[PDB]
Amino acid sequence: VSATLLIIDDDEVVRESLAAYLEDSNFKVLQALNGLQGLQIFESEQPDLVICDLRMPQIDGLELIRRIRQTASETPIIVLSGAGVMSDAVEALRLGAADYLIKPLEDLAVLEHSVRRALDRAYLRVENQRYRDKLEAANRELQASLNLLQEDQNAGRQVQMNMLPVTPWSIEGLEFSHRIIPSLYLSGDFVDYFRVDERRVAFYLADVSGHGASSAFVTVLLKFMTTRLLYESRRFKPSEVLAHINRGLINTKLGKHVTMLGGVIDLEKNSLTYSIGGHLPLPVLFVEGQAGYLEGRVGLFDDATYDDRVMELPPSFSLSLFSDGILDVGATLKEKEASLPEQVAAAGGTLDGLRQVFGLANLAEMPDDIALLVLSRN
Amino acid sequence: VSATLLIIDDDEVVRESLAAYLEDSNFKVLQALNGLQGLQIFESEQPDLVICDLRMPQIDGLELIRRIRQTASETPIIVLSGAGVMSDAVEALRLGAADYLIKPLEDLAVLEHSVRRALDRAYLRVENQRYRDKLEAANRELQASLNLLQEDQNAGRQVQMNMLPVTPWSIEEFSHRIIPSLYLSGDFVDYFRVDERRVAFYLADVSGHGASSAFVTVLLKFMTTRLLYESRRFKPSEVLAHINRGLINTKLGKHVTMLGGVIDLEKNSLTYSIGLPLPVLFVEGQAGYLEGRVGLFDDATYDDRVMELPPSFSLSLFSDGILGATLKEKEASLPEQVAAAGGTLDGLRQVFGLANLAEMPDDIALLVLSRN
Repeated sequence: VSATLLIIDDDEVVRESLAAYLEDSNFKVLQALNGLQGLQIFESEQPDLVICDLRMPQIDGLELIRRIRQTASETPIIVLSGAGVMSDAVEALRLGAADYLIKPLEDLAVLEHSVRRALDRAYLRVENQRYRDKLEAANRELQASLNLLQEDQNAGRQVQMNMLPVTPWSIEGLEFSHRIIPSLYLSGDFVDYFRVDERRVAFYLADVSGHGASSAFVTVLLKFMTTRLLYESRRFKPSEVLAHINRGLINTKLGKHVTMLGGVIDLEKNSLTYSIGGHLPLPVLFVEGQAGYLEGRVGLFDDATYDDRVMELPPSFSLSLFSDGILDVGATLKEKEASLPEQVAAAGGTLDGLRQVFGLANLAEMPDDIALLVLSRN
Repeated sequence: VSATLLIIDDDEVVRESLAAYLEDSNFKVLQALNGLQGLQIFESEQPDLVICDLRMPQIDGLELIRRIRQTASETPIIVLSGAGVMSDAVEALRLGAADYLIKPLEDLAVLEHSVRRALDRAYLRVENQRYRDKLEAANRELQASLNLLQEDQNAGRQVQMNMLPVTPWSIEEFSHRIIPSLYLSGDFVDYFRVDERRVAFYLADVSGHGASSAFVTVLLKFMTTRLLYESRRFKPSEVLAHINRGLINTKLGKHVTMLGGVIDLEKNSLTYSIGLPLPVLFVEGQAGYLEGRVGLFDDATYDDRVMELPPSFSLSLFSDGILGATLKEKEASLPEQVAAAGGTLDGLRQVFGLANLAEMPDDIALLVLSRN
């Protein structure tokens, strides 16, 4: 069991000894009495190495190769030549030959050296083309199992696109604009705002614990219950809504929490009633080039414990909500970044202008998901 | 604007013409008056093809090559000479030269070809070395974006495992086992108790598998439980009409083939109400389906047939996970003949689940009861 050769020497005496030696070292020796049949033995089962003479009956040495190199079978060709001709040796290595030798050679080992020589500089090429093949192939059958997921993601992304309301939906003067930029297809962030028989308006912005597929499962339960309540109710506290999501996400519902910022604004008295349950960057209001958060303080705790703070609204108004999207362009400091957004948003063009500069500049996927729901009135 | 050569011939008269011609075909011809400096030219920058003689001051032709090879810089090496000794060329072609030419050749064209015979058979040697590099680098570079999206699915996986009940939850045994096709599944199974006097259960195969089929399985576990946190307590099918008005109200436009039904633990009765493969019950080595026949029709149209329960019992609801086969009708009356042959639930389930872990079209899920 070893690399197989193919000694094609006319001399039945010389080829007799050379065979017993190579074959003794585990090499597979294939003899050939005529320079012809040797070329037929090759074409049948491509040998690994072909050692031959040149002055032979029928086909000669110089030709025996000329075909072996045209059959697209670039296999190592050693020449244990027994002729002292110079022109027969130059042209043997013009066509590409491993190691030309001379005869009679006394050391039956000198060949071994040049034999395993060519076999090496060859064997590399082999597994080289085999790696190239088994690399490009191990990849095409890989991506074919990946575009299965790459297309399954887009089937869960567009399903959310038609879930959030359209922008900029303006009613009675209020421009409920928004702009979400998920990191991986569907985001754990969700924004929705619907009217209630015209007399009352509601809205919110949520951020599911982290991002990804698991975080998406919760973005749906939120859009389903908040709307389903409409058909159920024949109509109180914005906090009572949170208490509903609560028991829900608390009733063996995956076990994922979400940070919210709900509220219900009345269009007849210009009053806002917001109830908060997450420590996320509070709702910044923009009134006359100014900025400032609000005083207020999940659904994972079996205790509602949610509160709301009634507040009035000036003629000029621009409430801005934000998710766990920080430093998406200062940074490296909590308190400094817990009062930077208000100064950045106040300096920006209320909403779009500034937010647009951040969006196109760094489309890079900020860990977690970055979402924003900006209202306007002026 | 082509390849760059490196001629190294003694004769200044011979090297001059050879250069003015090679440099006339867009080739940078680097000359070297002595065989030594050439060896130095090849080290500073790497020329493409080196054409030299042999008899030269300092380092002759023979040695010159012997080193260029030792530096592992396997490049084209042509050897046109005036030394007809065979023991000269023999060695020059053990060291891996390209094409041995002879002097004083009169046609400067024979060289052109012998040159592009090496360059071309080398430009391909460098392309499949950059290809092997690009193929490899890009391969793994992709793998990094593959083993990253996969973890996202897992999140959606370990988030549902915490949704379905626990097995084999034995009360007064509601076993189960959902084997999703890939990551998230459109298959769901749940069975929650009710004030100890009455126990519920159900199974549901959502329209297809994957992402858009999973979102719905979550809207099922909410409306079946929200009924508990609302009801201060009739018909089991009613719950099916409940899932209806929800998934019929702009809910992804998907549907589900349910199999609900309440079971009282005090009167030994079961009131199912199908809305997919019927319930196969195994009692005393036999089988038999139940009479019955969604959430896409604005009309309710659900029935529920009351039934008494024997001392022994083992219902078995299966989702769209089929395969005998080769004939719908045959494979519709085979699951009962495979159920009876099976060990009721752990017999042919644990024997043909580890056999083919391969993903099956649509999600496949089951929910097997037991009492004996």
